[PDB]
Amino acid sequence: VRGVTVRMETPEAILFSPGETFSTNVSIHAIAHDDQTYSMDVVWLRFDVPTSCAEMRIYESCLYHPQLPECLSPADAPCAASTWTSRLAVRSYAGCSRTNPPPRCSAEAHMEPVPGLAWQAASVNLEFRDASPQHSGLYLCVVYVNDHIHAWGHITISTAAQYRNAVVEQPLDIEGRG
Amino acid sequence: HVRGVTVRMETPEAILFSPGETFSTNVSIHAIAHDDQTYSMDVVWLRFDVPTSCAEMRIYESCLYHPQLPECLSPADAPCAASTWTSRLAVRSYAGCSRTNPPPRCSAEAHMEPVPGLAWQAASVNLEFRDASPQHSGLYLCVVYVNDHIHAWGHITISTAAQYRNAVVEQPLDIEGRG
Repeated sequence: VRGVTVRMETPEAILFSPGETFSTNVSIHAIAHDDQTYSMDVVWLRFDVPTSCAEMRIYESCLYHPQLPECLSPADAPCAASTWTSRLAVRSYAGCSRTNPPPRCSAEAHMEPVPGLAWQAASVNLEFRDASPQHSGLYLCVVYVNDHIHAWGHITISTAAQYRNAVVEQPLDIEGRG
Repeated sequence: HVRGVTVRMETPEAILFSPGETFSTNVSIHAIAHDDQTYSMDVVWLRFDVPTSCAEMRIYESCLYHPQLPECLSPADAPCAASTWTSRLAVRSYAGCSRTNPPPRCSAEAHMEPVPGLAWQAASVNLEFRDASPQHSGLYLCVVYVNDHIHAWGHITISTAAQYRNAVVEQPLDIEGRG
């Protein structure tokens, strides 16, 4: 029993109307099992969801290795979230530990310039002020601990008309089912 | 770097049943080995009594990782807390697992407590209840260990409507320092 455990909770969708102001409601808890220090990076990724797509496919395995060939050029081509170039936002923490919990170890933070996009100080939730159809899409919140993904989740933030179900393409389960 | 094993679990938080019904849990568990290291895995089911006088059950999340700590062995929340255990309802063990010899294939042992109407869903981690009765009502936790360390866990309150009590997860403050 060592390392860190990260648990994330959040609804898989947020339907909004044009002109509405809202915030994501992601809950993230970090449990340090030893007295080792650790770094943490909470990263937001955004993906366009084409009208022609019946659903958006998230290549789970690709999240850990977004530089792989099959990830850079997803077979489901237009309807797949398997890699990224720019990160919508990133909140970094350094020197975290059992006695110096995440809030206190806050270090740096970055956010891409997007109309109406913002976040509270020391917060990882995203706020959309005066939202519009331009903001609709698939958003992933990925939590790294010591540069390795420890937890992740997806939220389809969209107007009802633009909404498309997000499906997680994962490897076979422990029962060998796909 | 990217190493070790990642376990993801999904399941509804409650199953309401009427006496005499036959049903099964529907837990989904995926394991992703990021390297070629060999590992062991244990899928453990824990069952907790839910007293009629409890307003709600409280799960001490941090305690699941160290069930032998004093505050976990003697939970402050009367008999309405899930924070430690002795007997394990069921355990499916896997050995010699790896990226190329994934879980189903590395299945090794399976154990289950003798309980009227309870059975291991053949080749599955789910629990099946036949001719379910009030005796089966309670708070169930499914915990997945990898190399003897919890990598994922979930809870399911399985019971009749009359015996049902909401289960709340008591967690430390979040990364924003708000709990």
